[PDB]
Amino acid sequence: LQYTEISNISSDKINILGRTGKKRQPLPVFFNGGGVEVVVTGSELWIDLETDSDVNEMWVALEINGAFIARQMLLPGEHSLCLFRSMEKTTPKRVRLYRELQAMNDDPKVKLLFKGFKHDGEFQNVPVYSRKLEFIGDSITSGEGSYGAFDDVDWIPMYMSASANYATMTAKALNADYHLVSQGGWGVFCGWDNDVRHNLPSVYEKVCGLAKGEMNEELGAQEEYDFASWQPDAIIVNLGTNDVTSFNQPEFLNPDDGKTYKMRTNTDGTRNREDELKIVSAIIDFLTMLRKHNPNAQIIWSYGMLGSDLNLVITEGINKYKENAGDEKVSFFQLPNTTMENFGSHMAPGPKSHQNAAKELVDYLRNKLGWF
Amino acid sequence: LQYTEISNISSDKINILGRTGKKRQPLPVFFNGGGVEVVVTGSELWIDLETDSDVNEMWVALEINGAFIARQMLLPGEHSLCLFRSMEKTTPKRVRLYRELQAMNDDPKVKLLFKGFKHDGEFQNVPVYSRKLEFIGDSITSGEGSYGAFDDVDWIPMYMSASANYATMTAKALNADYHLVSQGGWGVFCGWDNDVRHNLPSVYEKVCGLAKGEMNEELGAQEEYDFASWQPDAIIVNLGTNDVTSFNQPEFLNPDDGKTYKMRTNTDGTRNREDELKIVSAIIDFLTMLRKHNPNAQIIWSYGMLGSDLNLVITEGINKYKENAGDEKVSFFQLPNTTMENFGSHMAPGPKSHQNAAKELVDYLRNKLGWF
Amino acid sequence: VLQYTEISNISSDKINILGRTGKKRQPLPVFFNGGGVEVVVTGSELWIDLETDSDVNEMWVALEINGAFIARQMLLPGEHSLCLFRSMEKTTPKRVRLYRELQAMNDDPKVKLLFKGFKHDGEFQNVPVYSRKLEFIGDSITSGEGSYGAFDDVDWIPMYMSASANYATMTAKALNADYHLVSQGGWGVFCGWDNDVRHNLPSVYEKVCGLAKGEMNEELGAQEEYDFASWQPDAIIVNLGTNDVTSFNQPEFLNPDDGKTYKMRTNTDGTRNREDELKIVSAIIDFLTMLRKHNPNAQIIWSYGMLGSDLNLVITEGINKYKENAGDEKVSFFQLPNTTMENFGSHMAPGPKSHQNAAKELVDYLRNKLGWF
Amino acid sequence: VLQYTEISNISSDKINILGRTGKKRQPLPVFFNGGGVEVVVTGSELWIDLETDSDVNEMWVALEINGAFIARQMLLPGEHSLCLFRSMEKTTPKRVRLYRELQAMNDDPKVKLLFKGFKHDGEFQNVPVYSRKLEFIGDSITSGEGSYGAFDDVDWIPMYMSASANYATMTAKALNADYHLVSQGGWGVFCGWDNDVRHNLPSVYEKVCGLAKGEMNEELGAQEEYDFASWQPDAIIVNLGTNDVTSFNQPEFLNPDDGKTYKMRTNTDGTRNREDELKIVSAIIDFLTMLRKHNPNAQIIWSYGMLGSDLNLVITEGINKYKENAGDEKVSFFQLPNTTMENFGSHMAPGPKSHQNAAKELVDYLRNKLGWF
Ligand SMILES: [Cl-]
Repeated sequence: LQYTEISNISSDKINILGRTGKKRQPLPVFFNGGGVEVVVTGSELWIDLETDSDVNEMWVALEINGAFIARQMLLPGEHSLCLFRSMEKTTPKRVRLYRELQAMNDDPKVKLLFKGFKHDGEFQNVPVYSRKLEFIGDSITSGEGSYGAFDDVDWIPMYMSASANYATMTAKALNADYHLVSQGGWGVFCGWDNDVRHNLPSVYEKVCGLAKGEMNEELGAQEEYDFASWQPDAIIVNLGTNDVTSFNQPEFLNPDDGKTYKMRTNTDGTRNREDELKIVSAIIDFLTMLRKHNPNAQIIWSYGMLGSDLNLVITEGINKYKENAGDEKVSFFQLPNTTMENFGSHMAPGPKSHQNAAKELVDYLRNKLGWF
Repeated sequence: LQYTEISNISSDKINILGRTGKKRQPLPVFFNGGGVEVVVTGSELWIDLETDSDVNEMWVALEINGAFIARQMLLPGEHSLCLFRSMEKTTPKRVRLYRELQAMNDDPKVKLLFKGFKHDGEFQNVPVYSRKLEFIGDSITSGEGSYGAFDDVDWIPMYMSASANYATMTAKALNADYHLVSQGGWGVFCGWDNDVRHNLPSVYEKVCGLAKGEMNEELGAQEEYDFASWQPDAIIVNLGTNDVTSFNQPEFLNPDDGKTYKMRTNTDGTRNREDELKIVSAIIDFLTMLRKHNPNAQIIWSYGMLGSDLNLVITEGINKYKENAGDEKVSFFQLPNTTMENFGSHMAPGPKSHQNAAKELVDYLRNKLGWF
Repeated sequence: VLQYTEISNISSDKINILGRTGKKRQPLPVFFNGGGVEVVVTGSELWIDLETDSDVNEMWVALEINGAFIARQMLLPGEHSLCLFRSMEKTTPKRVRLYRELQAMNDDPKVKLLFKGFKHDGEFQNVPVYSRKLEFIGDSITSGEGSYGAFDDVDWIPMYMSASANYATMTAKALNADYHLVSQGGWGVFCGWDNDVRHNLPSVYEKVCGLAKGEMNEELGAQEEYDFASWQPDAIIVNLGTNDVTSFNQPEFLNPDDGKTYKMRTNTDGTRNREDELKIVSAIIDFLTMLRKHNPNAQIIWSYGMLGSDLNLVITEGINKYKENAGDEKVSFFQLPNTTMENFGSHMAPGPKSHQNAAKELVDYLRNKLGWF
Repeated sequence: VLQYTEISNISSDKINILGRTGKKRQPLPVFFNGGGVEVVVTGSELWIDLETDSDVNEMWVALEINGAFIARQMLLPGEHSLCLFRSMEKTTPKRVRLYRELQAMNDDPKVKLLFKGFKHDGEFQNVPVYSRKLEFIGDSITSGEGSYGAFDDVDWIPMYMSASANYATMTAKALNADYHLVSQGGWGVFCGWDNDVRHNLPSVYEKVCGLAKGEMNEELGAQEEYDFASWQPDAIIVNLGTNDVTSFNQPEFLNPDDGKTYKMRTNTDGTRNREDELKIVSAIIDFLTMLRKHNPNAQIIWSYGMLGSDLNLVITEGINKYKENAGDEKVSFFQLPNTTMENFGSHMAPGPKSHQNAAKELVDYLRNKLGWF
């Protein structure tokens, strides 16, 4: 078995999935859905990697020739994972290994690093994905609930995935490279619990803004992301579910400034209009940010897998943004709602809901981008 | 066989479906989906009715105990249609006979009048539908393309229906009374061919604004509708498809004022903003009209079965209206797009597309109105 | 104005007659469910002139244009001119299929449907040539009894029967095949559901329409022997056995024709009397012999299971014993999917979804069996 | 501190052992695909200590928590401590099922999987009592070969086989039933797909695990006769015949054990040699006798058709001949739905959707046959 470091595979012979920064060796795998794809001959292939964690252990999934093969947790330390063995030596196999767990904002210990491969065969040219999609979202885009029984409720890694996920289903159907940028419970303006700090726009611009602390800083997570190096055809923004929820949740005491925050509902039962306007402003500002870093991308706000109540607030944001900016490449697309037969665990979208949403999103993108 | 005129069946023993005016005997059936439901014992039931037409003949459909049984054309004259025969005399049968064809704005001859029933059994109490839904739309709500082969293109009655139609599927699922108000090719502001006269708001307030001419005037179609007599829980507005289309269609020379009308697109390929604003205004004005006549209804703009490109212009209208009016009972719900496997005739939604849209709309209404 | 063309004056190239026909050409008697005509015509307008008669059991028909369901209606006794299409674009051809929704009625000597001619402003064009041909033999499932109507409906009347929503015509359509339907609700391979030994399909198989009886039907030519040589199917689908199974759990039957009572017995533990099972086995062997005699080259396929699969072993016993003796390598068994609680129509019979499921599995089978990809 | 509890030290009411077991209790050998253990435990954390060995064909396991698929992975030789869950809410019980994905391997004396015990901070609670019991006997279909992997994949290796995506475990799960899987890819009721006459399921049925050979397996207790009285199924599902039919189209086999060549012959007209069919018929009769001997009360259901139905008449001939000769009223035939082009997995075998479809039909059948509504 030859050993080849990940950074010593020429670009035509590896697809790196997910946002990368300056660190090439070993390769930090920052986001859910991030990882590597290679095409190799030979009988045997191993990946050498390193992980660390405490409460939230790492999970990875494996696909060979586009088909789901394996999924498992990895506990802290050095690992040598066998990706395949005893295979016919002359046949090339396409191998994709990716992270199942989202980046963890409040967990500075959790990491996954790819070092290299042990192999008896040769690396071949990988498929080239000219089509690129970025997905920005909350627990739905982290695939929380995509595994696990209906009544399971523990907030732990085994229930989250990129392997059963509307975003990766969509990218696969369209033969597209994809980036996932997501955080469970977070909104465009505030988290479901009224936590104003927990908004996606605040972490969007760094390599991985959701990877904090000195270790992640050494990994290059807190540097500004090189947007010019990876420009998506479309940016799918699945946010708002948590912003809606906050209106019905208790006030949040912010330990960083001592102030309390609450999205208010009137004695009328209706949402406080000033508070809706905070979401609208957050949407205008985030769309501005997205456009600044992605000059040519079609921005598509795609929302509805867990209710559609923020439809009008979202489109108010898009409309006000596009008028002021003269931006003709921002759209709204409603995703299908998760029904009783289609829930996974955590009262979240199950695999069938993810599938339903992907079918509709793929149809929309085929027509919008002319990807027939 | 006893004869009972339609107006001589007590209200607890008949459900009249669709908008009615001053004329009660015989009963004019102005709209698609309009007609009657009774429940009768006996071996045999006939309905006596009158129809007239020229180019566009009448079509009706029959359902017994909720199940589709028959569909046929009716040519001009008096008819006696046998609804059932040779049945067990003691068992009650629920019988629903309704019009498959939309009102025809440009056809003053077409009509359908229900006179009475011939029956050996007795009329029983009918189901009571406290739930009420109004649907306002274009050819989709007229069910154009719901029947016929994929490649059929002739613009004739046989391809239209209430029998295979998302609106009636939705009402049936929710145990609701329904009214359909629809016209193929028409928009909220203009027809697909830029015909500014062809807008639904212009015909909304009359008993049947789309039934014009001397004969229809005698039927009471051009009198103002008594909205207080039938107040819906929700109003589903499926308009905009034809408004978007007009942007890519040649100018329209209006014979009523000699002026030409054209929804313009820039050399940019983008829609003329001033013309978009005309649609926004028409939407604001129409929502005002809807609220005036329906003070308590949840108004739900439901659009997307044939593309969703007007999503933002529609929601701009809804948002500006609701801000100025202080109206908290207006919503937007995007319907699923018709995909290649789901077209009917005329490149319009087939039965499967209607089914998919109904599934999503029913789910939406259950949550919105608390109809679990 | 519209031209009038008598049905018998349309050249064989410009009309497809669906279903078994006999000596009578003008007017054309339509004997069986799924029977009728297909033409392809230009013009704006098309009518069919026909005659029907009936008493308790009124005629039903259904109309398909360019392969799509359009209409379905009752027809009461007398002369009719039915408008099939109107106000259409004159230059474009339309394929028009009008067929009978109601089975032949064994006990009813009055019910009939006769096609006389077409009124048309356009021209008849050449019709599809169906080299593929399928015969379906069965009971109420093949009569599509329950394919229309609500779950709780029980009245044994015509409106609930169809060829328009029917696994057999679904199968024929998917495969681009001409089809013949020969069916009778409640009948078995050996006896009816009610133990009536007279109500068996093989007994009526050989005549033009053995199920059309009495003097009126005799003059229409129904009781003459059918000319099997004129229409040879690639496969014969035999959906029988459901009623034979049921008879074991039904009261004895007094036969008014011989005064004998007949009863398929169950043993005290609840299983079928073996000797009575053997009677069904014999009936199957004999029917397979009859089928092979009139159809020397057809693939015979016993297709059963839409309302339970309990007779599986008895059916295959009949097929195996028949085949071993005859050296017939063109007889097969294929199990159809059972109707589940979500897929019943009226009369607790297969609804449209069950018919669809069965047709899907049957179409797959036939493609592989016959080389019809 | 996590408690360690040896598997043999858990009271029988607090553990469900899935799959055939023999004399060896500590550690527990898991012989068959679908075999493993189920416990219900509180606590934040659970590990299983196990040992595996293998050469060419490495072990695969799958994990389900509260009836839901969670994980699947290979296991290379040695002792392992596999964490089944962690960081969970301490007071809530979790049902945990860990089972073997890989079939018994007839020609591989090294491959094994032994369960040693659990590490746990919580307590074992009483497990579900499965009164319902189903045995499945079959070939690669019952081994779930092709249930994972891409369409064009052909390598005959463990990663493509499963009990996690398998019509048998799907059926058992839907019916709240304990299950035993006894299967071997390529094997028939009479001979292997390659005419190998030694490769037949009946020859390995009677031992604890006849497919676990060699000294290592002999020590694990695999070659002792199975204690059938200790686990009596309500029904035995026999999915065999696919490889028997295939052999007719395959080259002759030189048997290295006796020096003779074996060939199921096909006639020049293209049909199967009858004498050779009769060998399958006899094999079926003998096997049903074997099944009845060790399972005097079980409903035996031959369930066949996921990869073609060409042997159905030969199978039912075997069943009918057995049934009449023995007076056995509790043997049935049920045809499973064929895998279509959209539903293939790897190896041109049934993919997950086909397994699902087959389970749907089989579950309906079993609900009706056994009264499990
Ligand atoms: Cl259609």
